[PDB]
Amino acid sequence: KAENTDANFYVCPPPTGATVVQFEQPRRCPTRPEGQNYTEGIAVVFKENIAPYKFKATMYYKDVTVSQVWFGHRSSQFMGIFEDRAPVPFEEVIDKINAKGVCRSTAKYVRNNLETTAFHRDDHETDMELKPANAATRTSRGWHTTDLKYNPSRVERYGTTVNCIVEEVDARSVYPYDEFVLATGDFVYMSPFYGYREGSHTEHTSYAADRFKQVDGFYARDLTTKARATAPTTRNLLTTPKFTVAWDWVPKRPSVCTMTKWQEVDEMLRSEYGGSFRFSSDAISTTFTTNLTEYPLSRVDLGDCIGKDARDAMDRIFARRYNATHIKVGQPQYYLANGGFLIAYQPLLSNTLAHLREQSRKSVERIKTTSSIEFARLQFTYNHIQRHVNDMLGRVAIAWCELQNHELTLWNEARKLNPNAIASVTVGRRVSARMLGDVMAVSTCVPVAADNVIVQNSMRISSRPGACYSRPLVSFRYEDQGPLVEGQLGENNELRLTRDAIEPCTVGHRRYFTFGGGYVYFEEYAYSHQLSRADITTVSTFIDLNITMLEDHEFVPLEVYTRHEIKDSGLLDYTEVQRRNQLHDLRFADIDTVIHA
Amino acid sequence: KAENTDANFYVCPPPTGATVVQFEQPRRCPTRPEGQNYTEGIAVVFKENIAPYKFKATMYYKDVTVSQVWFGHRSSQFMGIFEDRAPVPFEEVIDKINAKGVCRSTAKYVRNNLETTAFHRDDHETDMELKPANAATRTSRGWHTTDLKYNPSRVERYGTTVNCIVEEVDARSVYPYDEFVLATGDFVYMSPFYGYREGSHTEHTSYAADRFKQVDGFYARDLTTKARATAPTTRNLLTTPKFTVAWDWVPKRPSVCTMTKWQEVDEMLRSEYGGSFRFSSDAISTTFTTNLTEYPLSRVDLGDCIGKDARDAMDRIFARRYNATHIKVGQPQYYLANGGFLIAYQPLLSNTLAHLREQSRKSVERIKTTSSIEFARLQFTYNHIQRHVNDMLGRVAIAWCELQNHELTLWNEARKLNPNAIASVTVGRRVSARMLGDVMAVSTCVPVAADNVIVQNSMRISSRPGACYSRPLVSFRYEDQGPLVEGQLGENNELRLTRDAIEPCTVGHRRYFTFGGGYVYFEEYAYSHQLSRADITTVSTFIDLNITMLEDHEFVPLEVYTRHEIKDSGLLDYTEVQRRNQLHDLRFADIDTVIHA
Amino acid sequence: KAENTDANFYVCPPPTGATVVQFEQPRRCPTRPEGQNYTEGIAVVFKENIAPYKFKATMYYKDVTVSQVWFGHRSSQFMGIFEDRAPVPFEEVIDKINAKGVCRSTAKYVRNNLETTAFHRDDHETDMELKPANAATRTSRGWHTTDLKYNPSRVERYGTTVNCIVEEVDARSVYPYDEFVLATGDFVYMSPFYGYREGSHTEHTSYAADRFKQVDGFYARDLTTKARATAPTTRNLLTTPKFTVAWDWVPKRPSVCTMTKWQEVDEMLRSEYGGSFRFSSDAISTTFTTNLTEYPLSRVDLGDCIGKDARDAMDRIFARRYNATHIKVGQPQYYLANGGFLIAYQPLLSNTLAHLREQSRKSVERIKTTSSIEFARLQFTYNHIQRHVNDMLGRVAIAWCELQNHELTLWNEARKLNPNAIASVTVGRRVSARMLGDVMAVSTCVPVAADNVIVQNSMRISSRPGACYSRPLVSFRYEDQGPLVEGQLGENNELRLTRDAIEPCTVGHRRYFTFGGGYVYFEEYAYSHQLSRADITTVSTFIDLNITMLEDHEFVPLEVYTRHEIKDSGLLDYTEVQRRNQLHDLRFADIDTVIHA
Ligand SMILES: *[C@@H]1O[C@H](CO)[C@@H](O[C@@H]2O[C@H](CO)[C@@H](O)[C@H](O)[C@H]2NC(C)=O)[C@H](O)[C@H]1NC(C)=O
Ligand SMILES: *[C@@H]1O[C@H](CO)[C@@H](O[C@@H]2O[C@H](CO)[C@@H](O)[C@H](O)[C@H]2NC(C)=O)[C@H](O)[C@H]1NC(C)=O
Ligand SMILES: *[C@@H]1O[C@H](CO)[C@@H](O[C@@H]2O[C@H](CO)[C@@H](O)[C@H](O)[C@H]2NC(C)=O)[C@H](O)[C@H]1NC(C)=O
Ligand SMILES: *[C@@H]1O[C@H](CO)[C@@H](O)[C@H](O)[C@H]1NC(C)=O
Ligand SMILES: *[C@@H]1O[C@H](CO)[C@@H](O)[C@H](O)[C@H]1NC(C)=O
Ligand SMILES: *[C@@H]1O[C@H](CO)[C@@H](O)[C@H](O)[C@H]1NC(C)=O
Ligand SMILES: *[C@@H]1O[C@H](CO)[C@@H](O)[C@H](O)[C@H]1NC(C)=O
Ligand SMILES: *[C@@H]1O[C@H](CO)[C@@H](O)[C@H](O)[C@H]1NC(C)=O
Ligand SMILES: *[C@@H]1O[C@H](CO)[C@@H](O)[C@H](O)[C@H]1NC(C)=O
Repeated sequence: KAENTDANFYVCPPPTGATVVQFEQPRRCPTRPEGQNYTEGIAVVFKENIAPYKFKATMYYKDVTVSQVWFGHRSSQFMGIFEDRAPVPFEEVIDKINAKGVCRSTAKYVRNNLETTAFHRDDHETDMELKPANAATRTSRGWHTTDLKYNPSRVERYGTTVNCIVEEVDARSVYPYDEFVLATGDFVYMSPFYGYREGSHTEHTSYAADRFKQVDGFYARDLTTKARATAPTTRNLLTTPKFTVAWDWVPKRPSVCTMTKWQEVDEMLRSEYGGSFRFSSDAISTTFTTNLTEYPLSRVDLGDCIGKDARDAMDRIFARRYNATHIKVGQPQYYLANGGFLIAYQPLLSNTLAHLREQSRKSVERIKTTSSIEFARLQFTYNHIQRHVNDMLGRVAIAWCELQNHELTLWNEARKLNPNAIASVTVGRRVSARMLGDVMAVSTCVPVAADNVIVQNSMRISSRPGACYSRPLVSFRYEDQGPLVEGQLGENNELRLTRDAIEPCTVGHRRYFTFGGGYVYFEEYAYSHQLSRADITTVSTFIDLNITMLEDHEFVPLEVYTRHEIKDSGLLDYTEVQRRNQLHDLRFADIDTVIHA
Repeated sequence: KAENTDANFYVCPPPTGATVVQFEQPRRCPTRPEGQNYTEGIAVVFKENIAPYKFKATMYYKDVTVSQVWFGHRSSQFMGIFEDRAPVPFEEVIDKINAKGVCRSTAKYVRNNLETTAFHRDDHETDMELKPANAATRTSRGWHTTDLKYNPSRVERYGTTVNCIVEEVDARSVYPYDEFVLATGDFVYMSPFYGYREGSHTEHTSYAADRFKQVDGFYARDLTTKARATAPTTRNLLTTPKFTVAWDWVPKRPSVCTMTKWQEVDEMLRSEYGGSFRFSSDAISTTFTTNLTEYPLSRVDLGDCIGKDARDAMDRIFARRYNATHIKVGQPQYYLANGGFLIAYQPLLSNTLAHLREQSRKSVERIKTTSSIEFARLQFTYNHIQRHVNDMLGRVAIAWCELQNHELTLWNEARKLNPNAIASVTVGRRVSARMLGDVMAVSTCVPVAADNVIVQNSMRISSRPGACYSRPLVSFRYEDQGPLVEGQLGENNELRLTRDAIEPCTVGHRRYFTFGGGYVYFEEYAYSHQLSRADITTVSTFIDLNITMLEDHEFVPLEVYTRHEIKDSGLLDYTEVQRRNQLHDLRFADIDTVIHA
Repeated sequence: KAENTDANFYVCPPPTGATVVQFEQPRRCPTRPEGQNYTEGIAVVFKENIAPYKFKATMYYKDVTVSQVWFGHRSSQFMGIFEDRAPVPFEEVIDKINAKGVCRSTAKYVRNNLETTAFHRDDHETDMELKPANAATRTSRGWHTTDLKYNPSRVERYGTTVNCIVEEVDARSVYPYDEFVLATGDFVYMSPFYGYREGSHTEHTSYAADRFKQVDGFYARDLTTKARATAPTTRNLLTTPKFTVAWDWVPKRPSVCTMTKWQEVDEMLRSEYGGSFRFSSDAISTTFTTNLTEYPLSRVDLGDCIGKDARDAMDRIFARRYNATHIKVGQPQYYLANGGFLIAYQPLLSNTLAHLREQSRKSVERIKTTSSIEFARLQFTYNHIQRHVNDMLGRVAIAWCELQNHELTLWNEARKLNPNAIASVTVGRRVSARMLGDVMAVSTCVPVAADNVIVQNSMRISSRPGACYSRPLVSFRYEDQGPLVEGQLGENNELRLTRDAIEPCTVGHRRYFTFGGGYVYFEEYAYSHQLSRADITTVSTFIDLNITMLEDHEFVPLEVYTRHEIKDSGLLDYTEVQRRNQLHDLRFADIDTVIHA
């Protein structure tokens, strides 16, 4: 009896003609995409120039100090100090300071609608040469005359001081550059590019024309060294109510640029995909997307440095590598990418492939740029990855498809041998199978309880000596009480009624046979025992393939410096001060009490 | 003799019963995961409102200027100018400026604990109408009375000036909004929401109640246009020691919000995975993670705009697309993600699938947000990729497993034909193989030196004319001097002793046979020569599969603007100034010398 | 006739000896890389300390106020208020304020080169105790004496006020820490670490030595609480022209550090690849690249906290997990990664694997750090992904290669059965194939028009009763008028001339046969009809594999806060103010008009 019973039994007769089936034809294997045409080239990326136009100048003024003093016995107290900074008149700058490096001990200027005049020491005007300032770590240059305050003499009236001061400083002007400031925190409400030449008079000024002046062929005389006329300039000279500042007038457009060069890309591969271009600098790990057309520097505001810098850089680069390997291809091309980034691009071709497409590339505004260039480095990554995995996986499907094609060539010859099995496998269920011409006549098989099956001890034929069986005989019943059938066993638990599986008696006749969960054994055509597959050392026909799915992962908010670490980086907080300062009175004083008597 | 000897030889007899082996059964192929259920919906993302509460007001004050002058022959010098900014009294604002647009030529205010009174021109009080300020590019509005300083008349006392000034400015208050400032850099130590209505008196104030006032049904009269009563307001009026500022009192909570709307997401797919939710806006390329529960706006501080804005936006969006395709699903849902981001989410369902889960979603504090939203766009990416590669690779393993299943169906029939080979392959080593029942009796093969093997010139049988051999005869010896065996050759360098491979003599009898590194040839059962595989044009049975592993790549530190490019973007550096300014004295003066006589 | 004609026909004779071919040998399957050796360890990452050295001090000064008043009938006006802040002399700080908490009602100090003396109320010196300031929300502590300004008495001279003020404030010094400032916005041009001990005199000072002092064993007496001598200190005392500030002198190097601890990494796997190291904190999702050598803290400037903090942190961590599982491995190791990031790393080994490599790890400068740590989190990601996909795909190629190896074992036995087909498949074109020894004699097949082919109704043999054909007879012609050949049909549209495919007549003889686009049917060896494959329910032999390529995706510029949202976050804009302020005069005054008479 079927000891090992963790299986099902089947009985498969010759499958009646109907039904008949056919194998699926070879499938059309997919094709590798032609790929993606990339254009090798050099690129330069500009950015919204948030940097203020920087230049240098010179301040000329005098620190006037009028002091009143009250004299008492064995003591003295300041009664009211009046400090002011007054301009050094135009002529006093040209004829006095520049030429000789001197300055009047007197100050004459308009203040509060009147011609006030101050005399140092309250003594007749004496011209006094200038001397370098004192200890000044990390400070631009500066000179002056007076070094001591003047106070009234002993008694029981007033004293005026006049220190002609001149300082070299750093000036900072920002778009639209209609005005600028200094390192002293002093505003100057005139465009640094104001003047007369170049129609500079068009530029902005808040002052009367008589205040401003513009000296031509001006030879500055560097004090201290006393050196002079190193270079002639068109010295602009404005006279503020509090001082007189001057600087070398320079052209606007050439000196400024609303954009700043950010990156020099040696190889910026350019490709089209979806009505846009693709610039991927693998060197920097970045990818930009731009419309198909270019961008005229004409619509740009004061972006003169742009074209200038682009050319210089590119030509510079083309001379390091490409000058031998490749060759230029048309005039510079400019495209604008998302995030407000301007891309200067010059295509390249190696002699190996020795254009018209490059042609036909063609108020005022200004460009804004995103402080974050991550969306691009992201795109870059994704694409380079996606593109890869796709281009790769595709190759698989093809080979696979092709494999299944060749495999069929095998299934064809195979079905000839064991249709009953081959077909059963191709139908995913035990079925009777036989070849009816080129197609296959088939009819399902029938399940049989293993508990109802038992084998005969004899593989021999009492009625036919000399000859024996090739397969031991068996008996079974579908139902729990069903009739008993004299059918012989076939491969893989099939119950072949027709007992025509025979073979002449053989010497040294060992043989194992599939029998339920395990096998059955027979020595010399005589039964032996049943066993489990475990006993028989199993060998595999499969090519192993160990795979592991990519695990998850958490990306936590991570920052190098929180904005608060920045609001603190500022050594001085203008808000902290003014708050505490304008709160000073409230803390240490009462502003509501009135007194009288 | 075996000329081509870059190979090994084997002799395979009928493998003795022991040992016997079995093929590995079909393996259980993995199953596709049910997938990931995504919930379609609309979302809105708020952020820590770092923006200061912005509002407008009006300043009212007078620029008082007392000047002392010393008169000399042919000259005159200011002896001490005293400038001050004094408030314009309450009544003077309501009865004078508002109604008629005028202002007194006199200033009466408390300063340093006393009732000082200033008269413009030192002349009896005259009411003077106000006039718009002068040229003012990029400046809010402003008016005034006086336009010239008043100085003492010729001699050899003092002159007071009074310019009633009023300016429209921009006020800025920040959390907790207990106070605010102006564009003039003037602090006002009172909560902008202070007053009486709405229990505003609860709000913060550093001033006595008599200073502050709150006019009801106030009809402002726009100067210049002289238009008036366009709209009535509850004008708040505070009087600082230096001026009198006023503004329309407004409610707090409605006007402010500690959070600001950042992004309107049309489709924010929501899914659960690992006790958290998944909101992936594929449009923006971002993914947020939130706890399973919601977040009550109750724990929020003054976050009233939140719910308001969320509703407006969502309903707005639902009317563009979803209003036809989908339908709302319950009240708005709010979840908090990592990085301090608040997510407003409203689920959606198309009629095709026409909830309780949405239910059961349920001092004071404030939310902080990370300035970097990259950890999210990272997560988003990773997942969308990982999830893909996994979902894909899985499909492979399955198909593969299935392939190996079907493949077995072939290996079964195949072993019947060339067990000696099929098995040798399944054992990874040359072995003798024969079918013992359903299993396979096997016994390893034996290596034989090729240098010891030589073939016989004759494939014919001198003793048996008419008939010949199907395989030429050979001889060999295992050892270097071992006995010589009369065995015939079998397929693939097997040495079948039993010389029973025969065939009747055939006409036009060409035949090639595997012979060491190459082959051996025989014409008409008579030897010819040996050759190498090279000669025979080889054909492949393999389906090619060209693969390439993803190359490495370097991600270099890349920034659009270094923090230093920012510390410079600021036109004015409060630190640069105050340093140079407070260093001014050290550079151009001595503070250690004392004088007397 | 061939009704279904969407196919081609072929005639295949026994392929003449030439030409002959051979199958491709098994290919050498690739090997799994040994992998990547990772070193488990703990790490700590420092960063460019952009934070200013923070410490506390105390200001001591007096608010002197000299006021002149003009008296008139029924009125009075300030004629000129002179406000000044003067220092509280050294002795007055030690003997008066510290001990008793009092201060002189008089101020004696040098101003404008003279010994001015101020008396509160202009009355003989009286010592006045100090009292806490008034209402002060979010302000450090502060005390004072006077609380009211002093003004001249009724008439028709001057009044001086003296408010001894002392404030606790927050001091801020930045590299090189040669000077510092206060919360009052007051600069102090002396290195906070100046003094005498520790050779502090080396530090920077802009003042004469007599101004600065350094009290030893100083016991501060906390006012209000009047508590004293809680702790003795080396009180530094500098006396600026405007005040006298003091603070506890402390060592420099220990108190400061040009680097700040950023992240404590529990597990920072370290590995080598391409002459550099690999530190991947999977916890944070980050990867750093450093040279093979270390970095001496010797080249570091004032980076003392570094080693200190590194040790504390690490040892701390090693006591939470590793103390039991792993064991320390040598002294701390420091490497510098790109982006200016310093990595403190301590390797680890579990007892399971229980070093020399760790050894041999070995003016002044300072480190700069990138504000963006994304290039790293990028690298991290890419690698972890790339490495995965590679390590995975590889496994495929191998298994695949191996599969094709085993597959051959099948192709060998298969070709024996249907060479004509097997070979045709291996040649990618219909060819005649037969086994010539071990190789295969082959010769291409010939295409034949289907329109020229017709089958015979009889599968029977009139001349040979009892026996019949196994394959119906056919006729055809290559050319459009070519000769008619008596060849029988073979499998797959082959035209086997030799009509030797026979079989005895059979009962119930159904049979289908491939016939052009469809099939042909015969009942009892008598023709029936033709049909299309559609009729016959097709069954597949292929293992399906549904794949999908990863779709594209757009990464749009996305920012949490634009830099402009930051330029606004600042409650006060020093530029806005000074612009409007220094523009005040232009708006409400004329600076070009002169008057006289
Ligand atoms: C780059 O890819 C394009 C896109 O396919 C290729 O253009 C194809 O070229 C082949 C012939 O070489 C043909 O299919 C057509 O001429 C093109 N088809 C398409 C779809 O465009 C191109 O050949 C590739 N490489 C280069 C250098 O041109
Ligand atoms: C979404 O995925 C879940 C997770 O499997 C699915 O829920 C399963 O549904 C199937 C029957 O359709 C069964 O396995 C169980 O009902 C669920 N199993 C698990 C593991 O949850 C769900 O069907 C999927 N789709 C939808 C729209 O529900
Ligand atoms: C980590 O990977 C390296 C690199 O291969 C391994 O070193 C190899 O070890 C095997 C023997 O185990 C041999 O190929 C050589 O000794 C090494 N080859 C190379 C290329 O280096 C190492 O074994 C791996 N793991 C450990 C823990 O050592
Ligand atoms: C590019 O052109 C398209 C129209 O083709 C326009 O919609 C889009 O705004 C342009 N992009 C930029 C960056 O200006
Ligand atoms: C082209 O390349 C070479 C590389 O050595 C470079 O030195 C040179 O400047 C370039 N061309 C010439 C001849 O200048
Ligand atoms: C979410 O809830 C968990 C507990 O379930 C808590 O540990 C965690 O802090 C919460 N996250 C946020 C963002 O508050
Ligand atoms: C629904 O969608 C349509 C789209 O045309 C939109 O115009 C409409 O406002 C929505 N519903 C209605 C009827 O308002
Ligand atoms: C690391 O060392 C290499 C030379 O081996 C040098 O070129 C490079 O500048 C160094 N990197 C850093 C971060 O200093
Ligand atoms: C080692 O690990 C344990 C974990 O419980 C920790 O508590 C302990 O501090 C460590 N070692 C010891 C004994 O302190």
